[PDB]
Amino acid sequence: VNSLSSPNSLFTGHSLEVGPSYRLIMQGDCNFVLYDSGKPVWASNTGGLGSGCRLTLHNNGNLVIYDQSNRVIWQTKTNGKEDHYVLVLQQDRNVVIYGPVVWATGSGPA
Amino acid sequence: VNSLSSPNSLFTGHSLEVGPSYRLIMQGDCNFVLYDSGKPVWASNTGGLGSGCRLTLHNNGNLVIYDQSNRVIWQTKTNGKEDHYVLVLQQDRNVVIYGPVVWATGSGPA
Ligand SMILES: CO[C@H]1O[C@H](CO)[C@@H](O)[C@H](O)[C@@H]1O
Ligand SMILES: CO[C@H]1O[C@H](CO)[C@@H](O)[C@H](O)[C@@H]1O
Repeated sequence: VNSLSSPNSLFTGHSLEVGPSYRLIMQGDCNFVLYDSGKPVWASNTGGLGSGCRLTLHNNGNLVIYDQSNRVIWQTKTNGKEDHYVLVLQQDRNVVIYGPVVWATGSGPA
Repeated sequence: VNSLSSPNSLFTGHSLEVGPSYRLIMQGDCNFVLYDSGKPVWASNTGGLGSGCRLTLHNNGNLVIYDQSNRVIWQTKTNGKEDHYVLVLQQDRNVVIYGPVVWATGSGPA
């Protein structure tokens, strides 16, 4: 999967991927990093500032990283209209937050 | 991949997928269908109305299906602000168009 939809989280050790070389991972050392063939090309730069961290996209558009103590250690501070948003690792290698909802099939949640 | 970002297209025979059972495919018979373990649960219902069709998400949020003659055979008619949007097949099985851009890492296009 290469997307994370609000209000869900990307937990420790998990990542979004766009084959065959792009990997955006919420690391165990709390750093949120984008790797391109093993080389980091973007990151929140929060490694070592915690452990058991998780990345969460909120229904208002704000993207945050919580540590094990459930405290905010990093955020985009993009607080907008209450609705639903999505975080996407694109094939063009850009990582983007889009929202609010423009249209939906209604085939989910299911 | 489970997303399509404007202004790109999902060409004939190609699809978005969220393992292990969700498949949203732009079919060769021009139908845009969402399959759940082989069973269609949502579709544009445009099968047989063309061939060599492609699905395109526009930078204004409008989602369209063009036939081989490059004519519109189906669309969401969601014309909004000029920017960038994304179409996503979610793990909750919903298919959603989100936009405009809220935040970006700027790690792409690259
Ligand atoms: C109501 O919430 C559901 O539907 C909206 C679109 O209407 C999606 O954005 C969201 O992720 C869920 O699938
Ligand atoms: C300028 O276009 C690029 O950046 C925007 C976000 O700023 C993305 O939405 C788009 O798909 C491209 O990656």
